[PDB]
Amino acid sequence: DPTSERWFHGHLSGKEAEKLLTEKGKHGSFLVRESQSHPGDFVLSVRTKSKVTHVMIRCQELKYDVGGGERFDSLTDLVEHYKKNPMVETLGTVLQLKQPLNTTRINAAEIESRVRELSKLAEDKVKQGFWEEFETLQQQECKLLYSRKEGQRQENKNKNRYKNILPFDHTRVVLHDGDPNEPVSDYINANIIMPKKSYIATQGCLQNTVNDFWRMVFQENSRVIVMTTKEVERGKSKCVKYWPDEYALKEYGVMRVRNVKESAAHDYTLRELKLSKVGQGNTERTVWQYHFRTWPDHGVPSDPGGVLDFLEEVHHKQESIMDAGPVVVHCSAGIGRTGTFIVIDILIDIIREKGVDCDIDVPKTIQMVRSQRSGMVQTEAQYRFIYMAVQHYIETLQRR
Repeated sequence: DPTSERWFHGHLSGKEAEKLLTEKGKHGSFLVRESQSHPGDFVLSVRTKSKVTHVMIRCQELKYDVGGGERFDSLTDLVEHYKKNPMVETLGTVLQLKQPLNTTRINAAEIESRVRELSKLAEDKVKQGFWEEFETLQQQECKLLYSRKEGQRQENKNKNRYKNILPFDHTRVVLHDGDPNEPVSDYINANIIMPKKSYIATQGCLQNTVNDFWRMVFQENSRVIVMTTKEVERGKSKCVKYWPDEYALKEYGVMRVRNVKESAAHDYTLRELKLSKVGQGNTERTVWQYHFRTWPDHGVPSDPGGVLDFLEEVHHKQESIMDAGPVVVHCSAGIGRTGTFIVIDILIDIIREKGVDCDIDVPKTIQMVRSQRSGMVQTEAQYRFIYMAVQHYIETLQRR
């Protein structure tokens, strides 16, 4: 632990660093690494005909220098030196050290250190570190423009709650058996999310898509639904009730749904729904609806403790059913709260398998999720909550 700054990536291979600079960085981006060839020493990787240069740094008696010149007492002073006194590469390219490439990989057991550092003001020091990580993603969202022609069709205009929140065509959920009396019948504002596990992120049902929604649940073999919104939030409707009252039977087109039993918790309510198709016998599936009804709209839940307990119940219910389809998650647009909960669940699965000493990367996981649905995780508050969720989960595993 020579420095605390995030431009120190620790153990990172030279070959691997050439990718992070070429993809997540611009001209003049730099980063320091642990030397793979010479233990104890370090490497300074700078991007610049986009090239990556590897400047090797020596560590003699805790003194740093690049082969020759004045020797520094700390590695952070060395970086500041060659930022105002640039070096010249052998290919005539001057190494302009403009912006650092802050790291995003963190050892799960060492997450508290990253949260405590992201809370410091990041350099002129107008916002915290969480803000800079969150804008690094919103900036890299431009290199993420896939086609969305199916969502923009005239036939599907009334099937989308928001005109500019549409599903990608290469991950869209395509409905097969539909109604020939419809210009288009295979479209629902939803996407399949894959890191074993897969999720379905969809919008809150409109009045004219309740029937389509259940045609997706039945088609996809889904047995668990996670609703993360109330029916109404401050006068505005965020999701029409697509399930029937308890002990009631409602028919949604070719589909049949019965609310057998409900279980109430302070943060959520569990509804046991039996889903069948009209006229077809022994097609009845039990769909579990977990309705989280204490999540504010653009805010975050009160404590990560209630969300993680809720989160674990979804996990156990999924594995208790044999060969259950993807888990259907939806808020109102299926973007902010939906992504936050999916992003958390993906990370917890990484921890369930590898343990507390694994490498987590929340931006890399969010960006990997955003390539499958537009702009998952909406606000910065939700972004900080993901860390606060993992940290609270790591702490519980460390006790006992």
